[PDB]
Amino acid sequence: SVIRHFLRDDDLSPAEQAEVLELAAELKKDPVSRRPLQGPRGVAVIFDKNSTRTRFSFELGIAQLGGHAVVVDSGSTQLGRDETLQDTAKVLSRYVDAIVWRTFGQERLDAMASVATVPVINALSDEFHPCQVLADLQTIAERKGALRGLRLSYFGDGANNMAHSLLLGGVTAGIHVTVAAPEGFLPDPSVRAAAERRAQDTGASVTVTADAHAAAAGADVLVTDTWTSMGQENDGLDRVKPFRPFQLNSRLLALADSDAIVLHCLPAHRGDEITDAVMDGPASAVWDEAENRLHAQKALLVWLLERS
Amino acid sequence: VIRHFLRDDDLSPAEQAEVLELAAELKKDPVSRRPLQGPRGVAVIFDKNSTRTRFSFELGIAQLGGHAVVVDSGSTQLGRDETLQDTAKVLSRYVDAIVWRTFGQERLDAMASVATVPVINALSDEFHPCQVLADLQTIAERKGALRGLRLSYFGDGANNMAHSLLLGGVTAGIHVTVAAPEGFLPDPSVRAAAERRAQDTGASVTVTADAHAAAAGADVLVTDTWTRVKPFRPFQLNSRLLALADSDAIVLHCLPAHRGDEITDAVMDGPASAVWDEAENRLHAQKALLVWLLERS
Amino acid sequence: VIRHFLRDDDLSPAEQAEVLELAAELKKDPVSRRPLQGPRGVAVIFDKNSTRTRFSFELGIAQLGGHAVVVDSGSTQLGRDETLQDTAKVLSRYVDAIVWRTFGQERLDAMASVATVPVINALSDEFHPCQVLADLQTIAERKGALRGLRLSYFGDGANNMAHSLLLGGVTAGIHVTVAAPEGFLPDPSVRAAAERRAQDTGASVTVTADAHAAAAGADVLVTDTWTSMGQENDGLDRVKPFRPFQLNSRLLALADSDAIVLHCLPAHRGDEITDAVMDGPASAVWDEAENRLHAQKALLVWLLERS
Ligand SMILES: Cc1sc(N)nc1-c1ccccc1
Ligand SMILES: Cc1sc(N)nc1-c1ccccc1
Repeated sequence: SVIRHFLRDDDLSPAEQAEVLELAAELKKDPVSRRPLQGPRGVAVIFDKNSTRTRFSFELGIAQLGGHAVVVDSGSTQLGRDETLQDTAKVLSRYVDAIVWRTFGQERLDAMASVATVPVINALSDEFHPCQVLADLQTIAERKGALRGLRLSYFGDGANNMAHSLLLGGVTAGIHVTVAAPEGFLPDPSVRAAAERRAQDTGASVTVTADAHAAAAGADVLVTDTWTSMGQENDGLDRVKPFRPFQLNSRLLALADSDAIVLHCLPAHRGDEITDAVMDGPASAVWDEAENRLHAQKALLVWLLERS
Repeated sequence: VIRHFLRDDDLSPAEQAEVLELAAELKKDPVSRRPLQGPRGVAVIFDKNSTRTRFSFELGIAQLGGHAVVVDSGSTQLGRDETLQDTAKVLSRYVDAIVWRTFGQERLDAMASVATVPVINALSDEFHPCQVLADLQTIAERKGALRGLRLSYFGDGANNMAHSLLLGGVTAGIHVTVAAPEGFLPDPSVRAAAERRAQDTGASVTVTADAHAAAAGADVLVTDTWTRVKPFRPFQLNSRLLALADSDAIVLHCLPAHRGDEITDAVMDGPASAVWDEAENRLHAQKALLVWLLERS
Repeated sequence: VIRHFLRDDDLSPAEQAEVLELAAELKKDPVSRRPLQGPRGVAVIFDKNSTRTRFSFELGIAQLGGHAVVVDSGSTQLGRDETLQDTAKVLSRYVDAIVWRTFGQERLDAMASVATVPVINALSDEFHPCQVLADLQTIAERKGALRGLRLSYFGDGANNMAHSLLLGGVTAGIHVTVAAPEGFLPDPSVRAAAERRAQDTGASVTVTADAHAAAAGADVLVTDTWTSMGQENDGLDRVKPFRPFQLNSRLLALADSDAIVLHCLPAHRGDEITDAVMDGPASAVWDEAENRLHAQKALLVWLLERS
């Protein structure tokens, strides 16, 4: 079999993504019913930059599949410094059945996947956050049923990993995705083109706008994220002024559908991209969304392992 | 309805007796209780590393069938990247209990007010309640009933072990004496809570600078590292002091020991020392506490 | 009697063969042995981190049914805050074995003098005995019986791999040659221990600066990095002395036509070994890396049974 990897949301076809999301719902109901890693077999969970929350969901999820996660955090020498990335991948492939990697540039993930003989999963990268969006789609389906035809709007920095993955993963599910962002902070053109092509196959659409009011109107799902990642704190820009009109606050939420829900990948900077009232309010699904990282990532691993 | 264990008096006398009985049962049959089978997760978070505390909690959770997710001090501090309240809400979706080594008590209180799973103080600035459960297990297995015994702690009477031996000790019915120099005495709120609890159990609280009188007739003698050190040398737990205790007295020390400061080679390697059994019982007593908290939450 | 594994000759020739046979059995059936079911604990302690060593031990212990408790250098170094003997006595109450990566051999000896459970040297300044068990497992599966094979090691002849290939090699009956420049030769105590063990096994010890001669007719060619991190500030040019000992295609061509090449990794390609050799048909480095898992599990099973 071809080894399957999951480095970006569109690595799954629409039918494959539906299979993974249905498995996520099954695993939420019966969390120890799938044991492909019984043994235990190993899975590498490697952090070029620590993310303690990604650590909880993957370490526990792997264990609930019967496996043993070997967790490497940024205390270790960064992968590729002491030894070529290719050499490390060949050794890892002798010890583990899958490699979960949080890293920076997408080309590093691509390189690992080209040489490893086990599935490689992007746990979080500069360009994409596909496991978060699987958990988001699971959360939306829990609350609203069929995903096809829903309207989702994302607000804030339109070129970050969540904007890119909501575009790609959302249209793969048949969701009409809107990115509301200031000029200068718009989605990468190759990601946007990929999302537009995928939307053709599912009946979805891609919209990019600077009009936050228009993006909120009629939306079923509103999403935001922090405006600035750690790498961007020294980029020289004022990263508050451009985004203030895109804050997810009660006024924005009241423009959406009466049954709209609110998502946010965490961590949240309350008072910047989202207000306490919205985050702690009845439309917020952020805590269920965080829980579903555990279930959606287990489903993905089960699915990749059985295909590889 | 969620029970937490942040200080020794969080357990009533009757509840503490239940936990210590369970600790004895688990020492005999260490994999007979599997409330975390699955595995279910337990968070084990250190704001400052304590390797001894990691071993005992991590293995204990595994022997309950669970998986400990261990976060060492290297990682960004809990509460730096998001509110402790938001962290507690997310942790409560991934794990069945939160074991936390932090500094100030108000951080523990903040986590426990929000988390919907039990929170356990692994070790803090003000209290070390899990160590005192292990100490009480050790005393019981060597002397039987705890009620009425005399325990004396020597040295820094302001630290977490002095506070927890006062509260946990009087909760078990033990007459507790802290022997300490004048600048290093128990916190007055802790001392008062121990005096009140002592009225329920028949116990008592004494604080003195007279190490000789603290040692005379003691059944259990305890010390701890002293951290500038001249004030503690008269409270050194040495052979002279131990010679004053009741026959078959036992010496405890939470470790690590600095041999030649707070305790001598002769006392620590001698026949009264129960320091190695004490260390082993961190594993059993902490497992018992988790089983008990999980059942009531 | 508690059995420890601090240096390669801690096993007799017969005992080493038992461990290597077990390593082959565990490679075939990796979860058939569960001496640590429970789980029981095993301490895995790193005075200096080695992520690649952690993976093999942590997974191997789990596949024996146990739980590895890992301590790395972010914690207070063992010995600083209490005696090593006190720490050994407490660890012995929590775990069934102690795996330790540390520096001088006296530290390992101190731990093992008091521990009531097996102590295993995961990697130290003087020896790397678990790696050589994995090397011997690899040689055996590529060449068959070990007795009488000719193995040559190239590079820094005073490092942990040279010492362990000497001791573990002659324990298996292998004729071991160390090819190294003057000033970088095996420790005399280690060389003498290997010479004495070789008399029991029919093996031999050779130390030479003639890299050509060491490669000629060799069945196994081995190298390692020329510098450990603790040596970077030692004041020596640690490149020019070792260039003649590079494991390159010209050197490999001198060996037996069926020769294999070993390297404990990570490799610095272009220094001690070239891409052509690393990636060519004689290289066994990836199987070697895998066999760390199996050989270490076999060692643990064997020590636990005897302790
Ligand atoms: C994933 C990482 S990161 C590092 N310093 N080493 C490794 C590694 C792990 C297993 C095998 C080889 C290298
Ligand atoms: C292995 C290490 S490292 C450190 N600072 N303490 C310990 C330790 C662990 C368990 C018991 C006693 C000490």
